[PDB]
Amino acid sequence: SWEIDPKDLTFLKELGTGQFGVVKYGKWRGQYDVAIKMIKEGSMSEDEFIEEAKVMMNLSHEKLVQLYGVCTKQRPIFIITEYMANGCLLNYLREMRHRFQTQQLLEMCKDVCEAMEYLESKQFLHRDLAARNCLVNDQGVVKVSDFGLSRYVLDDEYTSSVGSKFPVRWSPPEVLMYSKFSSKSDIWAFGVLMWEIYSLGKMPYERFTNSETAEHIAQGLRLYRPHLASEKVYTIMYSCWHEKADERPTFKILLSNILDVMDEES
Ligand SMILES: Cc1c(-c2nc3nccc(-c4ccc5c(c4)CCC[C@@H]5NC(=O)c4nc(C(C)(C)C)no4)c3[nH]2)cnn1C(C)C
Repeated sequence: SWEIDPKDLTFLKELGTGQFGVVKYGKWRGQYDVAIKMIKEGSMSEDEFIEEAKVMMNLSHEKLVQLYGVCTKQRPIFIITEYMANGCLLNYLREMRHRFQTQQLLEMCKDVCEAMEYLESKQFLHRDLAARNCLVNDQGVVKVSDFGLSRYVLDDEYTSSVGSKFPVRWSPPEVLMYSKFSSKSDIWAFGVLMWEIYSLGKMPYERFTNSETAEHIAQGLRLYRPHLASEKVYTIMYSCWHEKADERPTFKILLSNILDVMDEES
């Protein structure tokens, strides 16, 4: 059920390179758009991923990038997913030509929140939620990508909290201090993602290094209100950054708050 025949794939364009190597755009059976991760040797705990891929196949939500299957008979292995024509959210936000309205920005937040509420309902952590790990389709809908895959990364620079590739700027204090991941670390990251959306893809804490950011958030420093964010929107993102993890909202509560603000500010 999980296996796709790689001979059914036609490779058309290169999309980029990430933690696991190259990702390509292609067609499945000459017809249907797909994205294809080509997993570089040494980059992934492959047997563990393949077992988990069976669980991931059952995760299905309109705002989650759909896993179609895997190709595991020969190396490199492929991961075949839904193709998102308008690319990575972070780049999309940074293209000033879009001149987003604040209603569109809130809708992007809601798209992600719906995906995350679904994952939370399945007790499934994303673990690296950020604009760089969201994608945009040809209709401008944002979807969440590569949920859970952090577990299978073999690179210590990514995994270690002091590693060069670790997502310090998306991490709550208890992750920076104790590497304590939970639903509530996804909540913190979601707040930073809201901030990224309303900041049109600026780097969080853009004037600090990772090391300085870690020290500052331990001391209680927070991101502050993006120019395009209303007070009501800012209240929602800020609620994600409570020092105490148990005082942070759930994704269901965030979704309810986002919907209320949409109704109030339209
Ligand atoms: C880029 C683009 C698209 C585009 N559509 C797409 N549809 C589906 C998937 C991708 C896709 C997803 C992810 C990645 C890329 C592409 C390329 C960069 C690396 C990135 N990340 C990982 O591969 C990766 N990261 C991880 C972590 C565990 C570290 C989170 N696991 O895998 C799509 N890209 C379309 N246009 N463009 C631009 C105008 C060229």
